[PDB]
Amino acid sequence: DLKSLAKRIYEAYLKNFNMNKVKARVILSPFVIHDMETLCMAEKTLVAKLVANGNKEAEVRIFHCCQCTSVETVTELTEFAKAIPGFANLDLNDQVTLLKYGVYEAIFAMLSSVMNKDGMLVAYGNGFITREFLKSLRKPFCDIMEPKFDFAMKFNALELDDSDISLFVAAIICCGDRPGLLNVGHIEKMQEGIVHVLRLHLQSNHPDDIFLFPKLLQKMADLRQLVTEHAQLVQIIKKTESDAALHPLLQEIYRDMY
Ligand SMILES: CC[C@@H](Cc1ccc(OC)c(CNC(=O)c2ccc3ccc4cccc5ccc2c3c45)c1)C(=O)O
Repeated sequence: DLKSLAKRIYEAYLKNFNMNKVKARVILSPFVIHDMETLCMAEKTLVAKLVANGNKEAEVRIFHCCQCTSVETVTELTEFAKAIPGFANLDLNDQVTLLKYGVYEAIFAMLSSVMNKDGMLVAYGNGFITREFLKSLRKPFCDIMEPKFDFAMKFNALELDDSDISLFVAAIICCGDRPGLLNVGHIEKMQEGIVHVLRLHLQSNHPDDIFLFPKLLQKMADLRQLVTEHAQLVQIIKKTESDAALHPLLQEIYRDMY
């Protein structure tokens, strides 16, 4: 029954997220964006509407694309959350709170799947932007990217697959210590259930690493810190860059988070 639960989560993940580790890897083994010329060419083909004006600064244009991917992932994560035992039975306000505080942690966790030490896939697997090009961007835009790569490199070293990641993301969403929850007790039990499944699955899927579970619990805490830091950086950008507008949805997610 618990082995069945793990599969249900895995199937929901495969059905709700446009990208997964297997697909990402097939592609990585795509138009390359390594400089301004290639960035511009990529934009004209992939996000034509965004460069038809005559346009925002390259850094802001990239920042907008990053935001748009987040908005899309929020929709994917919301639909995914339904296959998690008990989630749909939670109060509507609790579901919203869980999604609000968990989306960015899940985003950076899953972002690792399309990242390697040299760069990352973008625009639904149709592009590959170099890590070095992202580092080249002027401050503070170049500071948004690198920390995510740093986390990704160590996360990817854990060699998790989609069956593991699906449960990890589920566990991230099922967090009882999120601010403003109405029914903390039911959420903690829901959490305990998912974490229990995650533990048994890692034991079965990774007999070679007896520290995998504790390692992942730590990544959960690392993600929370990574997000707090990301939120601060986004705030700095929002105030000091008069041309970088924040998407309304993300603005709502960011509100009173940290
Ligand atoms: C504003 C940051 C964002 C979170 C965030 C932080 C980091 C990060 O990759 C390091 C991504 C995902 N970032 C991306 O997916 C991404 C990056 C850079 C791009 C550069 C050129 C692009 C041209 C055409 C299409 C796309 C689509 C996505 C895309 C690009 C482009 C998202 C948020 O806070 O919502």
